Amino acid sequence: MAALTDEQIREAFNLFDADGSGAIDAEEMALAMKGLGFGDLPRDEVERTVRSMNTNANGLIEYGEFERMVKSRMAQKDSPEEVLKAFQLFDLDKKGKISFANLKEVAKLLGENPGDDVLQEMIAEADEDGDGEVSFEEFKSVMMQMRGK
Repeated sequence: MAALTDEQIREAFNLFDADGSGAIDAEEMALAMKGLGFGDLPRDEVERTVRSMNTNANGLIEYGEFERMVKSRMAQKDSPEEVLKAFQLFDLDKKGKISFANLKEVAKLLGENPGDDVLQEMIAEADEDGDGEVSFEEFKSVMMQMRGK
């Protein structure tokens, strides 16, 4: 019915819009994040997010493209338990050795159209585990570490 992600994006857009302005700039986004003291991302994440959402650098951000983008990147990510069970079923064991190609095919087969940046970045991170290998164990571990810390 409803996923946590939905509530997250909903509250976010609600706060940003709360300003009562026709549009929200980067300065406002940073100020809000700081005030809440939660969800503090790096500068690179801010510039990247703005670039993706705002295709045309005109010093303004659209609400439609903003929510649309956020939902796109969020669509790729899923709950911790959901992903856990999914992997367990896909593989009873934990070899952590799977060709990136196979993973891509499976993703596209699911009907998901994530951002290219998420694909290259994902493989890059998982690749750190070894040399040309994709270990889901690494990703999962990272997610858990973040949730806790």
